[PDB]
Order: sequence, then C-alpha cells, then structure tokens
Amino acid sequence: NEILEKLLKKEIKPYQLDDLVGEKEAIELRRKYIEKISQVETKHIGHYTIDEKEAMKKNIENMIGAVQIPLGFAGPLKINGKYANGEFYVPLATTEGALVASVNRGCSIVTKCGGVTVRVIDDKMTRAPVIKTESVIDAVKLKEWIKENFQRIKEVAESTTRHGKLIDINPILIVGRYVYPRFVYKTGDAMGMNMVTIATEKACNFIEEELKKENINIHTVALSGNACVDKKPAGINLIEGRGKSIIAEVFLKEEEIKKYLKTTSKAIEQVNMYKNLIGSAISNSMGFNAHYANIIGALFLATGQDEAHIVEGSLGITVAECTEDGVYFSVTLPDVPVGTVGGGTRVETQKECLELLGCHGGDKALKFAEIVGATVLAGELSLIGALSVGHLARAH
Amino acid sequence: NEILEKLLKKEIKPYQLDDLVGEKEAIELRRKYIEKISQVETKHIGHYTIDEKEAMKKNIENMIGAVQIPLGFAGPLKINGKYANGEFYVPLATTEGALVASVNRGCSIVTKCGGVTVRVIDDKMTRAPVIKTESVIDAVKLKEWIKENFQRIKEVAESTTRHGKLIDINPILIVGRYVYPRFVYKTGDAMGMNMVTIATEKACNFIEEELKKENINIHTVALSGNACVDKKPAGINLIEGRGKSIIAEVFLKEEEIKKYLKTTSKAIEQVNMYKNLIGSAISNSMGFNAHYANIIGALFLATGQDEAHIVEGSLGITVAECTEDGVYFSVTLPDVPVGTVGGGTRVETQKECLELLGCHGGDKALKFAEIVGATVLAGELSLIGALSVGHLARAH
Amino acid sequence: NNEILEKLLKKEIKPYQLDDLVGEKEAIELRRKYIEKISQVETKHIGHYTIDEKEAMKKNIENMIGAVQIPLGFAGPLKINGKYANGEFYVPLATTEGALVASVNRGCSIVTKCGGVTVRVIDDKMTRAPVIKTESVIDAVKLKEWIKENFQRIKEVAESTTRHGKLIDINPILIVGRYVYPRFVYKTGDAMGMNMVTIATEKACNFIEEELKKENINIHTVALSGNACVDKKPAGINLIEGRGKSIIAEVFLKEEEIKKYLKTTSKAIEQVNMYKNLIGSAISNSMGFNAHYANIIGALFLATGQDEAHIVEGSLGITVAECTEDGVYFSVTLPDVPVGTVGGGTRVETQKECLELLGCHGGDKALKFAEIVGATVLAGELSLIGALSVGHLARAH
Amino acid sequence: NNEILEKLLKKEIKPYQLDDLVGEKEAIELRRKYIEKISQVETKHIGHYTIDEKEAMKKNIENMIGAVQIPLGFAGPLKINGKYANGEFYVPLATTEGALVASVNRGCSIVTKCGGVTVRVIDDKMTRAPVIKTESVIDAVKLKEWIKENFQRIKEVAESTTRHGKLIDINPILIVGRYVYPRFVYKTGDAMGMNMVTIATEKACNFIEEELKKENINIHTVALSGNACVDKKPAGINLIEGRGKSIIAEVFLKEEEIKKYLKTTSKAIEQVNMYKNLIGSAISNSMGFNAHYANIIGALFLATGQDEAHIVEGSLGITVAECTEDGVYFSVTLPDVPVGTVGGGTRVETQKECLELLGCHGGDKALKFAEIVGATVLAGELSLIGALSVGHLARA
Ligand code: NA
Ligand code: NA
Repeated sequence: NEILEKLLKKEIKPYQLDDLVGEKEAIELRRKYIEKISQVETKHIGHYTIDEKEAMKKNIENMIGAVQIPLGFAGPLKINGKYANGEFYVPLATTEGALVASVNRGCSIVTKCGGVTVRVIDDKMTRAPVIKTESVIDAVKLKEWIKENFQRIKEVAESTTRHGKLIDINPILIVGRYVYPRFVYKTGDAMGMNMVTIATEKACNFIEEELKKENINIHTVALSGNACVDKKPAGINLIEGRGKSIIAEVFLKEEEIKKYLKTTSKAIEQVNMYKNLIGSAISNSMGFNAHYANIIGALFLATGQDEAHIVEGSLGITVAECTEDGVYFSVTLPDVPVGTVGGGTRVETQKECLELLGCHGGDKALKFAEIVGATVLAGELSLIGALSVGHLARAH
Repeated sequence: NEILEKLLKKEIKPYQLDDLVGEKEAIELRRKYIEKISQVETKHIGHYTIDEKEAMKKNIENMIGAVQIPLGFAGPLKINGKYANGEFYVPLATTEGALVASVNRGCSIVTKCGGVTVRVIDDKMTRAPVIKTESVIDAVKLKEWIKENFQRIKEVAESTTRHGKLIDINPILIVGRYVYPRFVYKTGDAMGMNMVTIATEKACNFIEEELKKENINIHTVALSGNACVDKKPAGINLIEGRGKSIIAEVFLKEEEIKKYLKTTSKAIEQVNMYKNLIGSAISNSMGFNAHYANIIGALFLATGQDEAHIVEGSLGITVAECTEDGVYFSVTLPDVPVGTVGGGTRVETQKECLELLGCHGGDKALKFAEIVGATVLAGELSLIGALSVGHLARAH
Repeated sequence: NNEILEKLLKKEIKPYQLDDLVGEKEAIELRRKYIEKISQVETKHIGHYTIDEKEAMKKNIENMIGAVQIPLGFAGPLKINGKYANGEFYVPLATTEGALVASVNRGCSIVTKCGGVTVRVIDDKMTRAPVIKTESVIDAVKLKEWIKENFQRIKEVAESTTRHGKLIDINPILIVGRYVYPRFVYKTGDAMGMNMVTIATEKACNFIEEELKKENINIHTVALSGNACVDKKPAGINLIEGRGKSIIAEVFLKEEEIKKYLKTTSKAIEQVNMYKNLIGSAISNSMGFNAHYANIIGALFLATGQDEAHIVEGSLGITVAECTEDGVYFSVTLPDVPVGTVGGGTRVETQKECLELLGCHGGDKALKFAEIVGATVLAGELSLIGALSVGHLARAH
Repeated sequence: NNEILEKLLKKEIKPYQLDDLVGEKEAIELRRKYIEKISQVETKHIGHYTIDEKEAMKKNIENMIGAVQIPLGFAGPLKINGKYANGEFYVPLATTEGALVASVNRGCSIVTKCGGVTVRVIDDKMTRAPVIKTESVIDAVKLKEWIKENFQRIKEVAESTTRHGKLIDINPILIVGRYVYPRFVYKTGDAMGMNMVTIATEKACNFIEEELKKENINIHTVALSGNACVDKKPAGINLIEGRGKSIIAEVFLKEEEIKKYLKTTSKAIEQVNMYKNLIGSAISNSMGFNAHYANIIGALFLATGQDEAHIVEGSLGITVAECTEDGVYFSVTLPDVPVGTVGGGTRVETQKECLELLGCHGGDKALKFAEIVGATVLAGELSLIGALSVGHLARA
C-alpha cells in the first residue's frame, strides 16, 4: 500500500519494484498502478501460468500479466524432409479467422498426395557492422586485410561462443569510406540474435587494434549496420539469404487436383502468374507470394520466435508450373531466422508447442525449419487453389 | 472418451467435434488428441480465461487452448497529437528481453522533453484485384470506363457497409491485357480486411456486368492481385501508403541530449546516416529504420492486430538531423494497418490492453495510430541514442 | 591563328571563350588541336562532321571538338496496328553492338508475316517532384492540403510559362518528417519536356511559397528535382505511376506460325519467359522483368536523337508470354519511356533524318513515335525469346 | 544499279543479301536509297561517314545505311589521384544534351584547384548467370554442391576458350524451386567481356550438363542469360555483389574552398544531399541514390564506344556528402560500371580516338579508364549538388 502511493507521486519507478518487493508482487503492483492511471479494471491480463521470474529475466520488462493468443492446430501434415519425417500436427496461434482452416485444408490435401518435399538450402546468421575509415584508401586496405586474416578473425570470434562458428565474411560492402562487412556464422540450434553480436564485437575490437598497429585508424560505429539485414525487408536477404533458406515442393497429378482442390492445373498456373509473379512485379514487391507472412506469423507465435522476424519471412517466390501429368508447386523462402533453444522458446506455453512437434532442444532447428517450409506450402497451396476455383467459375 | 477413439481411427475429424460435443469440451478433447499422437502431456496451454465460444466463431479453428505472451508496459509517454494528448502507458507484449526496457527508456527521455508531436498523414485500406481482359485494347477501355463511372462503383461498394466508403480507385495498373485497379477505402475505426473484400467483390461483379453490356468480356481472377499490397513489403505501399500513414517528431536541445541520452547531436546524426540511410540503401532495403518492426510487433500483439501486418509496419524512414539548437528526430511509417474494432481486438486480453490506452471502440482508431507512431519514435530514439554513445566511446 | 593556341597552353584564356573571339567553326578546330597537343596524339576522323556546328554549340553541346559516329542500320518491314502509327515501317537503329539489328530485323519479319503488332500508348506525361522544407510535420500536412485545394490556382500560374505544357495533376504528395515531395504531372505535347516542366514548376513553387507566407506558414524549396521525379534513375514510382510515355505492345501467334517462323513451340516460349524474365529477375531483385528493352531502346534512341540517359528508364517493364488455346500471347509493357519529336537531340541533322524516315519529325507525331518504339521492342523481344526457346527445346531432347 | 533497286522493291531479294551480291560499300548506298524510296524522303547527312564500313558490318552493325553524328566535347582539367591514373586529364564527352558538358567542366576546374579526386577500383569482374532446369529441388541442391566441389574442373573448361578470361568464382548460386541460377564470375582483362563470358559459360554448361549425366542427374540449360546476370537492367544483385568495375571517388574540401569556388557552405551541401539524394530516392523506392550518374556515364560511354544499354547499370550508386570539422567530405560510389578498352564498340574509329585522348586504348588500360570514369562522375555530381545548395541558401 505505502508502495503504491510512491509510484503515483513518481517517487520510485516501476522498474526497481522487483528489487524492493518480490517479482511476483511487483507485477501485481504494476498492474494496479496502470489500472488507476487509466481508471479501468482488468480481469484477464492478470491470469498467467508462465513463470514470472525467468520471464522478467530473459523475455520481458515491466511485466503486468500476460496476453492470451488463441491456439489451434493444422494436420496431419506428411513431411518428406531430411530431418523431419512422418505425419505432423502443426500448432498455430492466431487471432485471424479462416487462417488455421486454410492451412488445415492444405495439410489434408497434401498428405493424401504423398506429402511435401522440403530441403534447407542454407543456414547462417549474419551481422554486418558499420566501420568508419578515414578514406576510401583505408577502406580498400581494410577489405584486403580482413580477407587475408580471416583465420585469425575466426579464432577471435569463435572464442566467445561454444556453439557459434564463423564461416565467411562476404560480401564486404564499401560506400565511400564506410565499410559493411557481413559476418556469416553457424549458430547451431539457436537463432543466434545475441550470439553473433558478442562474437562480432570481439572480432571488431580485434580488427580495430591490429590495424592500429599499421597506422590505419578505424572504429566501429555500430555492430548492426542495417546490412545484416535484421527485421527489415532487404534485397541482400533475398539473394544471399539469411537464417534458414528453405524450399518446399510438391508434384500433384491432374486427378488429385480435380478431386481435392476442385480446379485444374493451368488455373493454378494462371493465378500464380498473374498474382504472385506479375502482380508483385508491377507493384514492386519483394514478396512474390500470397500467404507466407500469415502462415509464418501463426507458427512463429506458437513456438516463441521473434515476432519482428515475420518481416523477413514474407520474402520468397511461389512457382506453379503446368506439367504433363499435373502441376509443379513450390515455395522458396530465402530468409527464415528460427531457433529451437533460447529466446521465446523457453516460455512455458511456447515450449509446449515445440514439444508437440518433437522440436524443442538441440539438434532440432533444421527439423523445425523443414516443418516451417512444409506448413507454408500447405497454406499457400490451399489459397492459390481456392483462388483458382473462383478463376474457373468466373471464366464461364 | 468413446469420442477420443473415433478421432484416432480417423472416423471423425477434429473439426466436427464442436457440433457433436460442446465447444468448451471439444477443446479439451482435441487437446488430448494431440497429446496422444505426439506422446507429450500439456499443462499450460490448457489454461485460458478467454471466451472459447466467440473465439471459435471469429478468431480461430481447431482450438486446443491458448498461448501466453508476456505483457509489459513502457511509460510515461507524453503525446502531443491531434486525437491523443497527455501522458500514456503503452502496453507491450513480447518474448524479447531488453525490448520493453528500450521503449520505456525512450518514453522517459521523450517525456522530459515536452513529448512527441505525431500526426496521421493518411488513413485508407486498399484492395487491388487482378482482372483479365481479351486485349490491351479492352484493358484501356476498362481503365477509362472505371474512371468515368467512379460514382456508380462507389455506391455499389458502399451498399455492403455502413462504415466503409470508397474514395478513389487509383492507380490503375495495366500489364499487357491484365488490369490491377487499386480500390481505396476509408474504413473508419476498423482495419477493414474483410470489409474491403466484400465491398470490392460487389464492385467487381458490378463492373464485370456493366462491361458485359458493351460486349467487352472481362473477369476477376482474384480479389487480392498482389498490388494491394497486403502482408508483403512493396514499393506501392511505401509511396502511395496503406492503412494509417503516421509521422512523429521531437525537438531535443543539446542540453537534453547530454543529460538524458548521454551523447552529442552530431553522433545521433552520424549513426542515423551511416546505418539507417546509407546502410539500408546499399543493402537495397525498404526499411530505412532500426527498430520499427520490433516496436510495432510488441504493440500489435497486445492490442490484437494482425501479426502478419508487422511486415508492413517495418517500412519507413528515420530522419535525424543536427540543428543549431540540438537535433531533429522523426520517424515516418507510411504503412501501418490498425483498427480498434473487429478482428483480434475482440479477444479479452487484447481488448483490455486497448482500454488501458482509452482506444477500444469507435472514434478511436486515429487516437491509436498516433500512439503507435509516438511509441515507435520513443523506441527508435532510445536505440539510435544508445548506439551513438558507443559511436562516441570507440571514436576516442 | 596559332598565337591563340599558345595562350590556351599557358592557360591565359579558357576553351569556352574561343567561340566569341574566333568563329565557332574555327573555335572547334582550335580546341581540337589543343587537346591533340595535351594528350600528344593525332586525330583524323572526329574532325569530320556534316552537322551544323552553330546550332549544336547553342542548344546541344559545350566545348565541341568534333563528332562521334555511331553506325546506323535498319530493321523491317514492321507492320504496326496502332491508333497513330499504321502500316509497314523501316525502323532506323544506331548501335555499336553486333547481332542487335539482325535480331530485331528477324522479329520484324516474323511479326509482319503474322498480321503485325497491336500497340497502344497507355499514358503520356512528364513529371517533376521538388523537395520542400517545412518547419514541422504540422506545417507539411497543411502544405499538402493547401496544394490539393488550390490546384486550379497553381495550374494557372504553371501554365502561364508555356504554350504547349499543361499541368494535369499534383499526385502523389509524399511527406517524410517535415519535408514534402509533390509530384507535378504535366502533359508536354510533342516534346519530352525536360526544361518545360522545370520552368513551369519553378514558377509554381514561387507562387506556393508566397501564398503560404500569407497564412503564417514559412516554407522554401530546396531543389526542383527532389529525386522523386524520378529522372534518369531506376525507381519504383516510375514503374507504378509511370513517366513519359507508357506503352504496351502485343501479338497473337497461332501454334502453326510458331513452328513455321520461330521454329519452336508455344509452351517453350512461355517457359523461357517464366524462368528468365519473371523468376530470374525476381530472385535477383531486378526492376526489369524483360530481356532486351534497354538494348532496343538504346539503338532506337541514338538514331532519333533522344536523351541517352533515359535509356535507364526505358529498361523498366514486364514481358508477358502466355500459352493460349490457339497458340501464344506475347506482350511487352514499358511504363517509363520519355520520348519526344521536337527539341533536344531531335534537332541534330542526322537524328532529324532518322525521324523523317519514320514520318515522325515535328508536331502531332510523338504518339506515333511512341507506338513505333513499342512495336520495335516487341519485335526484338520476341525474336530473342524465340531464339532462346529453340535452344530450350534442343537441349531438352 | 537500277535493276537491283527494283528487285528490292518487288521483295525479290532481301536487303541482308546485298553485301554478298554487291560490294559492302555499295550495298550501303543501295539500302539507303531503298528506304529513301519507301518513306519518300531524301537524306543528306547520314550518308557522310569516315569509319571503315567493312569492319563495321563484320563486328558492330547489320543492314548499315550510314552513320549518326553525336556532338563531341570535353571537360577539364581534371586532376585524378588514382592507382593507375594520375595527373590532370581532359575527358571527352559526347552528348546531345545542353548544359551537361558545362556542369562537368565546372566541377573539373573546382576539383583541380582543391588537390584532385581520390578514386579507387573496388572490384573488377564480369558475370554471366544461366538458368538451369532440374527435376526437383533435391537435384538442384546436388547441382549446387557439384558446382562448388568441381570448380577447378569447370574453371579449366571455361578458360580453354580464351587466353584473357579467367573464371575466378561461381558465387552466388541461387535456387528457386527446381531452377538454379549460378553466377559465373569472370576476370575479363581489359575487355568488357560480353561474348567472352558467353562462349566460356556455354562450354562450361555443356560440361556440367554431361558430367551430371554420368550420375543420372538430368539437367539442361534453358538460357545462358537467366536474367540474374544482371545485364542491362537495374538489379539489386549488381548493387550488392557488384558487376563490371566497382568504383569509388572522393574529395576533401575546406570550408574556405567551398565558399570561394562553389559559392556555398558545407552544411548546405550536406542538407541537399540528404533531402534529395538520400531521403528523396528512398521514399520513391529508387536504386539510384545519386543525382547525375547516368547523365555523365552516358556522355562518357558514348564518346568511348561503350555499350549504350549499360548506362542502365551506371545509374546505380550512392553519393555521400558529410559535414566535417575542416569542411565537407564528398564521395560517389558506383558499384556497377561495365566498361572496356578493347573489343566491342571501342574499335570504331571515332571512339578509338577519344580513348587515345585519355591514354586508355588497348591493354593494361581498363583500370585506368575506370578511375577516369569515377573522377568525372564526382566532378559532375559535385557541380550539381553545389549549384543546388546555392539556391537552397538563397531561398532560406
Ligand atoms: Na530479482
Ligand atoms: Na502423388
């Protein structure tokens, strides 16, 4: 009580409440502090089963409760991957109606036709700092020095982490006298948000010192130089890739398309071409798809991924082609940063969804990436197929 | 329990459970149906306080429980808007650590400096179908017909809704013989995803028929022609805008920069130029910012926005400029689809977060959009300011 | 005579002052020998030129030393089924690249034996977008609304500077923080309108600046070209909203014609176009979803005296090839093609002659020329994609 | 001569067969009179040329009728402080646009009185990226892996076609579904290498095609140019990975020099560049973050006989102008400039001479030429931004 009055007078801030009073009681006190400023009473945000101690330590600050996202599931989904095999039930958490229904319909169609073939094309997490040099001459010198002394930098970077490994620094961009070297790391099963930052920091300080020994003065302005590129849509991430680069594909027979999707192959090809290809092209889109972000989002929320990386998951191309036997349908997601350890996967409810996939813990990130790609193709196929049905009806 | 065995034998599917057994028990039954398949037992996802009846009807399918996202808050945040004025406490729901701390720090700095000036530059929700014509000759005629008969189409579109209002159809793109007309709507307080789809659907059927009376045969292939653009990063949304286009700004004095941000004005300008501008340019990014998606994401989850729309919230340019008095710091988000009614704002926990802002219900979407814009400025300032501190340290 | 040559070497007088002292014709011979001595090499060809050196120095070039010769060829016949261009044409093309004229010439013959190309000009406008600085976002929004409501007044001021130009819109009006970027849209008649819209837009900004000062809102234009034109740069605003002449050309070929003339199949043309022009350009994050636009635009632009730097804009566009029931549908879409038939480089003698061989020199011929440009591009694009589809078939078997 | 001209009008013989029947020079006089008759207009100027018509018909043109004359001027003096080009130069420029040569000439004189331009070649490579069709993504991954391991083998096959070309890498190797786009990276010596890399890549693709046939992996090249090269189109891959010559030029001006020669202040230059070249290009979603590159590239490309269409690629780049303590830092970065000093259009008499006026015709001179291009661009770009800042100051 005496505590609540000091916050209203702004004597103490809500952030030091965890040190004064217990963390669990600090949350009940911060919930009532806003209830009185806004003058409204809350009922639902109070209830949570998640551990408030580890949450305040690794996932949230100034906690007042928890928000509840409705959780559904789509399945069965037969996946023909290299790390994920068998029928799966994908948990999806969204507030949008018809979305889980869309994916669930696509899952059933795909499973009765042999399943999705999905492969992880690449796996890397990047961090591109911005380093200021005195002149372009020093920038050229810095680029050359980094290329020859890679092995030394690798040792310095890898000393910060037991799981991360530096595999390349390419490309190394130069704008005038500013250099953007793209550190490429293997992060194991983690997404590696903070891992690559710690490794890159020591590598930058090491690079900073060794050049000082040769009368070349440089200094790092920021470890995230917006060439990473993190939580933004960028061409470098469409071409060179980032996180897990995934491709999923299916071959459907004309009989299966008419039986389950109630349409024809050339109708799917036409919808995909006018919408996903030409439509995205003339509107200058980087997402030559229809549904990636929607499916990424629901699956990202359930498993505790970084919400902001849905930005990156929306890039990719959907290719649908008329074959002699039926259609070839594929989705290409060159930018999908995921992890099965750390971050939001430790949160209780999100931890459970990964376990329902068999994907919580080590040696399971690639398995998760193959599920992500397979779930996207199911939803994308369901939608393009539904649009092609309308394309056929209106065609007559 | 006799029911549980029929699901395993795939006699009945988990979607048919709601009509046979009560919806509340249908959730407990399929929750155990996935526990048996994956062979793991769940404790947390089972707990929810949200109404499962309205959720299955308007937000989710095949519900098995709920996911809990940690909910925090950042404040106080003084807003000098046209619809929002005074100090606010912004609820943020995220699984990322240090994020709520970042926004809260920027909120305090911003508040000790008179607050944020934010204005809504535009408010519109768009839908651009793909229409196939016989030839480019018919495509031009379709373009001309739509322009002259605009008022007629407007009435047809507005017949589906009392809140919606068609205000323009611009631009109208043509690629060969395919037409992409961008329907522009005023959605009031809603985001209007389905509102504009029903409205545009009736308008297209009307255009389709009226042109048939001239023996010009056209037909809509799909209502979302990937020129909308919805849930994808596109230039058309960066230029012509989509949803609410918001701009926020603050004028900080050199004394304030040194007192609260612990840096200098030229270091803020330099960081923003090398990172947010040049860095994003050479990597061919559409997000010339640092943090938009992260802040958008936390605020979108708490208030029941579409998670997938975080993609669109990541577009924008951050402008930081060294003035004689100090610095000018502004954020420009031309693409922010928000609403205060419908969709995910109906969910209990998210409904409460809006009420803690005074933003749930009618005549409050513009108020919410100004809060969105200001919170981004707060978080963006905190980050660039922290990076400029390190930019100063390493330079000496 | 030769003593001036020594004064140039001592840098007593500069090369731009030579035209007033000695005749322009002799002023060119002087500075040509001045560079010959500095570089220590003798020239024999660039000194030859039949173009008028007087009007060239006045309207097209500075510090003239001679002329560069681009080989000029032609492709035809090209049957065009347009609204302003009709009949068989012989298109003059100027390039230094081999096999280019041959490719277009082959496509011209194929296209003509199949009924010709249907081409329409989708739009015709020249744009200018200044950057205006305001004190705050509050002032910028007020500036945006003021421009929208007082359009007719702005229109009158702008149109007073010219007899042919006409301000038709100011859209969109972009705002970033406190800076405003309004896109002035003009109809330019037969000219490309580079300077025309600048003279008009310059006076319109002076008017807006004064009129807002009367309502206690202080603004000022930083530059008339705010890089939202977008001029001689590849930009999305030019792909969507268009700029210059927006042209679309198309042909309908029967499956038999494809086998007789293109020596391929319809599905193979569709496939090459999909893998190359669409998917290929997308994954590489290209704005040109085509194969040949720039090459053909370039050759045709040089022959007719257009702005070479606008080849940048002519490279944007999408090529659509679709397998139909009877054969294939092939179209090209060029949303950004700034061309003109009067002013600029169309005044130069040799380029003036290339326009007359098309019947396109002078007024009321820009739309005809824009329809010829579109037809020539489709001809070249089809030839190439068709040639590639033959190899796609061969290697597939 | 009368019976031949009549046979062309009757379409008895075609104009392309005239070179074999009658002499190359007279076939040109005949083709000129054939079109003069069809269009019914008489020509006087194009008939006048001095270039050798025999070698032109063999390597540069088809169906020649004469020549077009572009006015040729020069700008100077231009002091260049490069690695292969040093001292004052006089750059020949060929254009039909007024005021252009004056702009560059003004910038050349200003720059020379301030110590000259520092220009460096960041990279030199010519690329060709075919599109190759595979049966499935599984085979596409195998193709990618095979290409990487068997690089040395592919290198030998490609290098067997030329004594100057040397394949240095095949990176990146993009995969979209089941289509592979491997970017062959070549060193072209002094040539631009359009046909050099095409012949080399053709032999390498047939080699890859067969070597996989030995493993029962069936692939085939759809086209050698898969539109990921990227050739004569604006593409992000060329902005990031670069193509042709990647050039950066820069100058350091003192505040006194800016007021004496450019008639402005350093902060006016910085502001113009930020509002125009950076923010302006960003909101319009442009890839050219500059003001003048294309205009100067074009005039210099025409004079020296480069491929006209590559002006497209020369329009990419970022201009950086920054207020320093002594004055201003001004730089231009052109990541995509395909040029050559041997072959192609450099053999044409008039263009061959302009290169000789630079000392850049022949071997071991392409890098010298690329440094001239970069310095000339900076000269023109500075001239313009400096002139605009004069108006920016006046109106303020
Ligand atoms: Na504690
Ligand atoms: Na099957």
